[PDB]
Parts: sequence; structure tokens; C-alpha cells
Amino acid sequence: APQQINDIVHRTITPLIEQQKIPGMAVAVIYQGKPYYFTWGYADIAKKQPVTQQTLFELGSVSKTFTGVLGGDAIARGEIKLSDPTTKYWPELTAKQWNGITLLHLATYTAGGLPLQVPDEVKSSSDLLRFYQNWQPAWAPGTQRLYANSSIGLFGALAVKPSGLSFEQAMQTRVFQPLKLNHTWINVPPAEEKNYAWGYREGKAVHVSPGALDAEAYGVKSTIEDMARWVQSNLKPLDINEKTLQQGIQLAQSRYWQTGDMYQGLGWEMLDWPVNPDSIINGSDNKIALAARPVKAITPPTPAVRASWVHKTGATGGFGSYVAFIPEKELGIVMLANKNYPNPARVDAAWQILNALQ
Ligand SMILES: Cc1onc(-c2ccccc2Cl)c1C(=O)NCC(=O)O
Repeated sequence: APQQINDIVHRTITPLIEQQKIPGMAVAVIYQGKPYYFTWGYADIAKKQPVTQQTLFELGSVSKTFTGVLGGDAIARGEIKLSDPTTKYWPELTAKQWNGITLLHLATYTAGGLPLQVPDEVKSSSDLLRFYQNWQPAWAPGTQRLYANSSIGLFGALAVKPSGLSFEQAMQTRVFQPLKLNHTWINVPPAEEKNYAWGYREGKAVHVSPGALDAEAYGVKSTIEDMARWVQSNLKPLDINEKTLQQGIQLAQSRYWQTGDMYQGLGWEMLDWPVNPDSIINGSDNKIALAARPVKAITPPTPAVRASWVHKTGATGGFGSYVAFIPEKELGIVMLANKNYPNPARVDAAWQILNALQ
């Protein structure tokens, strides 16, 4: 790598790893469109396996960016519309609270207080219908944002229904394959298990557990190389040959709602660039187990703004991920770690690196 990138990345990430006691980490910087990779530590402490450019990490909620783009692609194909009622795609959802809840609301956490998690007790499909039928919104649709796997997860499941493909099949054929993300998985195949890092939670090796709507909300695993390619694709969607996918990427970066200085896309979240670092650093803090915020509708949504800090944090029990990029500057970063360490430390490190390179 150019010495500037080497120095900025190492001076930022080495202390982060020490302070957060991260077992293993991979970073990619995209600078003027090209990727530069860095790795530290261990994918598997007990077996002494190092992190490499081929190591798979759990992306956790960064998976929502893939869901948002897959949904965008389904819109571009004419299979769904975000203005469609949820009940168009799930007629069995007859309970009256669903009146007025659209796919847009599901995709952007604005349905009226769908919960962060689908309950663990929900295992069967009939359990899932029961859960959504019985859910009582706290708020009218389109008035408050409450980040929720049960919301965007349902969006992803419904978005692929008209295609007749499973969510995984749709993701593979419509997103992963065209973008050449050949080491990106919803279910890690046996052939790739040697590369699947362990996550570490309180010193114990852990992988994400199966759950309802997992694939749709938090279920992608990927390498640092594929994630750099994902950032490149989202930085420059016009280079993508597949028309509906190019369009879907753009739709996912549209600004649908505003809360504070943040704009909600499909999976992606955005701020105007230049950003107040304190605003993204502090704003990334989970606070917080539940953070209900009034939203303002952006009517109609603003098409993808190039002068944006576009980002997403992700976690599973054992992993912590972060992706951020600035389309106007052809600049981006991916940070994958096998410990779920605090979001503000992720965002602070990413901002230090990108600000130094911008
Ligand atoms: C934030 C956030 O958004 N989704 C998850 C999540 C991921 C996998 C399983 C369950 C959840 Cl809620 C999560 C988070 O904080 N995950 C950490 C964890 O699962 O321990």
C-alpha cells in the first residue's frame, strides 16, 4: 500500500485492537476506487488460525444493506413497490393494525414499533404469522423510527415473494453472483468452513444462532475482499452492468426519513458530508437497547446524494462490523472483527482514517 494509507490505517487500528482486546480484525480501505487490505490477529484462537483476506466474518446488521439492495432490485424489476400495503404480499395478515403499513415502513423501521427482535419462541411459519397478527403498534405508521430486525426482516421476506425464489436464492442470483461476491454466504458451505472465524463473547467462541428472519436481518457472512467489492459497488453503481441491480443500489441510498442529522435508506443510513464526526460517532452508540425517535418524511425521497457519509454498523454476539463510504470522494472503509466492541470506537476509527485520506 501507499505509505500514507499504511500509516493512517496502522496508527488507528493497532491501538483500537489493544484497547478493545479484539482477537482478529480485517480492514479494507477503498482509495480512489482501489482496495487496500490489512489483517491482524486470529480467526480461531484455539487452533491458531490467523485472519486472512479469505477469512469469513459474521456481518450482523450490515446484512441489512444486502437486504435493502435486494429489495431495491425487486422494485427496479417491477416485482414490488414500496408504496404497496404489506397485506398485498401477505394476505393472511388480516389484523386491522396492518391497514396503512406499507413495504416502505417495514424497510425503514417506521411501521409503528415493531420490536428489535423476533421472539426466540417464534420458530415455525405459523408462529411468525401469529406474531405479526398479534403485534400492537405503539404509533401510527410513518411517525417514529425504531430500529428492528422484525421490520426489515419481514420486508426482505416479502420482497422476494413475487419472484418465487427463496430469500437466499434471490440474494445469490440477483446480488452476490452479479457482483462477483463469491465468498459471501447466508449459509456457510462445508467447503468454506476452514475460513469461518469464530466470534468471541466473554472469551467464548461463538457463532450466530438460527432464528426467524435471520437471513434477512443479520445472516450474511463475508470476507474482507468481498466486502471491499460491496463497497466499490455501492460507491459506483453505474459501473454495474445489471440494470435492475444498478437501480436497486441507488434506491437503497435514497433518503426516505430524517431523524436529527441522519437519513434512513434501505439498510444504509446516511448523513450529509462533511459530517460532524461527533454526530456520527455518538449517533452510532446503540443508545441503548431501544431508541424510539420521531421521523420526518422526505416527500418524495431524495435520490442518492453523492456528498454523503453512507454507513452501517453490524453486530452478532461474537462479531462487530462497520462499513462507511463517501461517494463524492470515491473513498470507503470496511472493518470486520470477531468481537462485538462498542460502535463509537468503530465510527471514531473509521472517521480518523477516512478524514486523513480525504
Ligand atoms: C444491533 C443489532 O441488530 N441486530 C442484532 C442482532 C444480531 C444477531 C442476533 C440478534 C440480534 Cl438482536 C443486533 C445486536 O446487538 N446483536 C448482538 C447479539 O446478538 O448479541
